Amino acid sequence: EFNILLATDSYKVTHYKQYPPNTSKVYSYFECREKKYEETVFYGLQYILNKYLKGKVVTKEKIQEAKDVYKEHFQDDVFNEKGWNYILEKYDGHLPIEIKAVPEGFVIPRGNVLFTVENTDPECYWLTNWIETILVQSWYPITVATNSREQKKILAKYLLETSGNLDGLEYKLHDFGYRGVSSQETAGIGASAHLVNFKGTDTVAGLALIKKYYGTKDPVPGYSVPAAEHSTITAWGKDHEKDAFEHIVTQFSSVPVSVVSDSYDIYNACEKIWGEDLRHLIVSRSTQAPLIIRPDSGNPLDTVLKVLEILGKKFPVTENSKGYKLLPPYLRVIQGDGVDINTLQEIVEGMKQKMWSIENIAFGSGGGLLQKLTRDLLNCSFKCSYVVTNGLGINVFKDPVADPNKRSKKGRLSLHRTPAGNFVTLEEGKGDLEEYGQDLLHTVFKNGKVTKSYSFDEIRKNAQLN
Amino acid sequence: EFNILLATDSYKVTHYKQYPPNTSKVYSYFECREKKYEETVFYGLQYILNKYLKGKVVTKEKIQEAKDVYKEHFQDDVFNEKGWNYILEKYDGHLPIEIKAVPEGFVIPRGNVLFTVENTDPECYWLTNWIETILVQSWYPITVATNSREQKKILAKYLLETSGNLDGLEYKLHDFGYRGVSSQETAGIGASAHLVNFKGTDTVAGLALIKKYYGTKDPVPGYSVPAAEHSTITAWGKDHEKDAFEHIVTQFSSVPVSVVSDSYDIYNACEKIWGEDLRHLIVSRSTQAPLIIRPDSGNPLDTVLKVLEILGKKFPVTENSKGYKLLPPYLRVIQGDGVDINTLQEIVEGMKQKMWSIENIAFGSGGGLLQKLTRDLLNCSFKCSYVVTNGLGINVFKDPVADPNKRSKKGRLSLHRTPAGNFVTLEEGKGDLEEYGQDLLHTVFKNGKVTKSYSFDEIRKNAQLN
Ligand SMILES: O=P(O)(O)OC[C@H]1O[C@H](OP(=O)(O)OP(=O)(O)O)[C@H](O)[C@@H]1O
Ligand SMILES: O=P(O)(O)OC[C@H]1O[C@H](OP(=O)(O)OP(=O)(O)O)[C@H](O)[C@@H]1O
Repeated sequence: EFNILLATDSYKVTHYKQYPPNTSKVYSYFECREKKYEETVFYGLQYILNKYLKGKVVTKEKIQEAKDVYKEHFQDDVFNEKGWNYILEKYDGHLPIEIKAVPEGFVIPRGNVLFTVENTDPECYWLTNWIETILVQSWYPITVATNSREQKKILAKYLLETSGNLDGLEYKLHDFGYRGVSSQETAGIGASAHLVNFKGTDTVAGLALIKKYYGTKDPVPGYSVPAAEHSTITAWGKDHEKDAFEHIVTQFSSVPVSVVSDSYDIYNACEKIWGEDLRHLIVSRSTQAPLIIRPDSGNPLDTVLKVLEILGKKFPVTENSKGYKLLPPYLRVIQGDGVDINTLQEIVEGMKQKMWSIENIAFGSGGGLLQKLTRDLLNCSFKCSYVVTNGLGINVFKDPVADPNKRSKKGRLSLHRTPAGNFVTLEEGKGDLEEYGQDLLHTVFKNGKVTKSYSFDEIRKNAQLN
Repeated sequence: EFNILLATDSYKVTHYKQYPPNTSKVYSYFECREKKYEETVFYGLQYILNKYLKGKVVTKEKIQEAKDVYKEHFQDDVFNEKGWNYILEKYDGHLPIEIKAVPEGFVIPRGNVLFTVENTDPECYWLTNWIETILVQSWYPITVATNSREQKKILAKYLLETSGNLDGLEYKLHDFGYRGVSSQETAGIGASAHLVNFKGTDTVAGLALIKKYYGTKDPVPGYSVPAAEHSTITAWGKDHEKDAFEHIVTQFSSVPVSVVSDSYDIYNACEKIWGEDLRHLIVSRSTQAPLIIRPDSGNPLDTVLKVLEILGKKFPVTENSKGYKLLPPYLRVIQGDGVDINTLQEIVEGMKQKMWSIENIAFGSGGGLLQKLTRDLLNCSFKCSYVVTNGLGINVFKDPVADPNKRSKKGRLSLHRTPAGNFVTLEEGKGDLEEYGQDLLHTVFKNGKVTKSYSFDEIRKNAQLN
């Protein structure tokens, strides 16, 4: 069972002895500090609130467990047993904390407050930053959701330019990241963050998380199709790639099927096997059930172009109203190797220059989508901005001399729409002047209860492209 | 409840209809493919076997749950209900799988078999590659352990050169990665992997994982010390940094204490506050209770060197037996900002050139230690190498034309010691010839049971530096 007393950075166990005496309030905030990612999707907090923070999170046994561990960990009894016991006795183990957050799915420019944390009981001044560690981990679903949306922007731009519409955009970037992430829990979190923007996923874990923590009107938030891997092709033996190909497309004749084609020779597979030997099984396919040829090696741009070049000469290629080449509806290509935001841009641009419609191509991304991201990409940061000491509120901040970018905000914070319809974070409690509209930060957690939640449908709506 | 039927890549649900008819055996292996990072620490499989793979992992409820999810996920009844029911009825939900692996903590050159997977029942040919996704996630603890060890190699080289010994090496790289990782589960896995090489950690989750899945003779595998953060300094107010400093060091006067000193001006804090105003509280401290000054901004190397020069002028610096400058034992520095394998090397080399002993410095790493790593850093891959179809064993492999590095191994595999005492992976069942010694892989999993285990003490011993 999870223990919140053991879910913090070790040194935070010693911080209750470090704050100024007579401190009754610690007030902190999360932002993606200003530095290619000018706006961020806020997503993932509701998961953390429900799974880890809500209800009775302190028990008699959990306090003793923590006390025993930290005694050995520090070689000293520094642990605040008395502080945690107070929470157990007075609030039945419910956290006297208030969390206010911008609605999930909201797209917010960098350098704005996204959520705030404060203690609601003066005895628990130390608790605000105790939970920094668990809350800051929201950086990940935020960053995955943001990076995924930015890739959608690129896909949208090129799809619209090369085809004149956005049909099937929500299926142009497929999550292949399950094996390439660091854990089962990460897989589910990351997969769900991608599903804010897209509907194609192989990371099943993401579906259960959305169902449990967010909810959607549809039975499932994400979908997939039958697909081959190298084991299902190579198990037939090198001399029998054609038989493997034939068997798989015949098995999945009435649904879309993706078939990895680079086991031995991708260019041979497209020209000779797909383009000649088994052509008759491809041209007879439905528009609802295309063959999706999947290269999986070589230079991503060069390989996609060569594959399209080969297929264009073996199958009846048309030219759409924008003047771009289009494969027949029963045949498509998915690039699922070496795909990240940079190579995605590189491929669609190379395709456009060679006059190929983005209709022809879909993308798959694993590590690039769910793993090759850090807390530093969006400068995700949690800092104390306000304390009450001796009954007086003081605006607090860091401002390192050698890095002005690390300067933090002062005082009590609020988020507002500007008259031109942008966003502004007001500092030093200036939001109380009512010069702007309503504070966009809403109480989502208070004293052990989740007070406002959003469905996954609402989140998708909020995170739409312009 | 974790459901193994929902813990695979979506397309693997469709693979039982893709293998050649009358396939009785699927045999696959894991390696870190060849072409820094020339050898890998094998760590983390035991965790996966115990948490996810062992015992009764199939129930009737879990089969129905998966059936209903995949029905909506594929918009089709492609899920292998009968295959999974067979396992439940015949084996009481235990996986008919055998896994052979190198001992954990073992240091193996790239391009060698690390573990193999095969089905023990002909009916369950499809199960071998079903569990690929779960098992491939071992890339992460392997990569953390390996990258951590490579950093220890760098630290050892410079500590030995500047001081003449390796005292306290195991405390020179501290885990700060809790908030910087993608999930709670990743935090535990990654922290445990770092603890294979070092003993300092702030990521508490790592302790419980080790004690549950590996075990150590000591009460805890990892330790920490009291330390300040920006909130516990800045809360005092801009004009009261000295008061913050004084309070914290006097509260923790008998243990080591780390104090972040860059809230407003790092060079002012070192020269005027530590070096003048509070010098009397530093020079009185025990050798077992040093002040550890923590810069946290600016250029990592330039800041460390400037901090050291400042302290050198305010404090009684000595010269060690190797001719390098050494701060008094009550005074140390920790650089915990922007630390990864590359910048660690830069700092210790830069220190050496300015004649500063590595005794003076410790490092902390967060994202660089536990997050900024991917599956392709060590080329971690899981591939089928051998199948039995129509009673005949067939050597299986991929060899893509445009990437010869992606070529996989053929047939039944075994790991051996060479006459010169190195490692060799023999292919095509050639290990049966016994021209080398016995196969060095052990059966670690068979038919739902963990059959071989290693304590965390064994692993640490296996993974030590030469
Ligand atoms: O973007 P990524 O994180 O790489 O994930 C996508 C890739 O992962 C799989 O490769 P596989 O597991 O066979 O690894 P390998 O290609 O390195 O052998 C799959 O064949 C995709 O090409
Ligand atoms: O190696 P990393 O992943 O950066 O983690 C380590 C850093 O994290 C903490 O800063 P904080 O959480 O305040 O982040 P910030 O300095 O970017 O605000 C700490 O002060 C370290 O500098």
